[PDB]
Amino acid sequence: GALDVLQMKEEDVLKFLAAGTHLGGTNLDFQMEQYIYKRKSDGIYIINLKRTWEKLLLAARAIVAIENPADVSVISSRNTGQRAVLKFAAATGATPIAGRFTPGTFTNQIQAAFREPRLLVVTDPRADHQPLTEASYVNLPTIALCNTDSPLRYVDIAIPCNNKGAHSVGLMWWMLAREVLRMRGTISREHPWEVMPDLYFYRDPEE
RNA sequence: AGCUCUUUCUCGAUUCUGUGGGUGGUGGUGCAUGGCCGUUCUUAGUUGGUGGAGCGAUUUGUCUGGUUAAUUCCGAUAACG
Ligand SMILES: [Mg+2]
Ligand SMILES: [Mg+2]
Ligand SMILES: [Mg+2]
Ligand SMILES: [Mg+2]
Ligand SMILES: [Mg+2]
Ligand SMILES: [Mg+2]
Ligand SMILES: [Mg+2]
Ligand SMILES: [Mg+2]
Ligand SMILES: [Mg+2]
Repeated sequence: GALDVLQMKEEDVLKFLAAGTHLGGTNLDFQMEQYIYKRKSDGIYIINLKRTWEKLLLAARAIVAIENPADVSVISSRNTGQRAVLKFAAATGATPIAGRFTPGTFTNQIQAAFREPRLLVVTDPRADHQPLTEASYVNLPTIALCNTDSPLRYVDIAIPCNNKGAHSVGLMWWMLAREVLRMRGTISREHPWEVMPDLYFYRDPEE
C-alpha cells in the first residue's frame, strides 16, 4: 500500500536477508524483468524487495476479499512447501493440497476429490503446472511465488522471491499468513506474532 | 398277399366316388435359421461412465522400468472410479 501502516519495517528486511529471499536464479525471463534490481558480478540476479512486499500485500488484499475462508485452496507439490501450506491452511482456514494432484480435481463431477475453489495459491508455477492448466478451465484466479526463471502463464499475482531454498519458501508463506490475519482484524498491528517462521520451514530429515 | 382271376357267401353305415384341403417324409437347401459343438486361442486378452487431446475416423485410462505362469503385482501418472 501507499500508506505508512502497510510499509515495510526494518525488522522484516532482516528476516528477508536472513532467509536469503533476495537471491534469484541464473536465468531471467522477459516477464520477470521488472522485479530484478541488477545481475550480480557472478551470474545471479538480485530480486527487488520493495516490489516483493507490494506484490505480497496485493496477494493478501486478494485473499481477504474472499468471504468463506475455506475456498482459498492452497497447493504445494515439492517437498519444501508441504509443511508451509499445511501451516498456512491451519493459521487461516484454507484447504491444503500436499503431494500429488490427481488431475481432474477441478474439472470432474464424479470424483470424491472434486472441489470448486474461488482462489488458488501455489508455491512454484513451473512445478505445479497441473493446477494452473486446470484452473484455466473453470475461471479460477491464481497467486504464485515466482523465481527469476518462472513462466508467468495463467498466474495473475506473481510474488517475486527465491523459490528454491527451504528457508525462503517457509518465510514467504509465514508472511502471507501474518498479513491476511492482520488486515482481516484478528492479530492487530503494533505487536510481534506468537508463531515463529521456523514452524513453516522444511524438515530436511533431522539427526 | 382275396394281389389278381373263376365262384358267391359274410359284414352293416364305420365306408366308397369326385372337388377343395390336409398328412407324412433318414426328400432338397447348414450359403434362409434356432440350439449344440468345434475352432480362431491356451494364450492374456476385452469393455464402457465422467474428465483430457484431435474438425474427424480415433486416442488416453489399458504405461518408461522391475516382477509374474498371468493386463499378476510394485510403481509411474491427464486421469479418477
Ligand atoms: Mg411338412
Ligand atoms: Mg424328420
Ligand atoms: Mg454354419
Ligand atoms: Mg450353425
Ligand atoms: Mg470422451
Ligand atoms: Mg473434443
Ligand atoms: Mg487403447
Ligand atoms: Mg516371465
Ligand atoms: Mg499401483
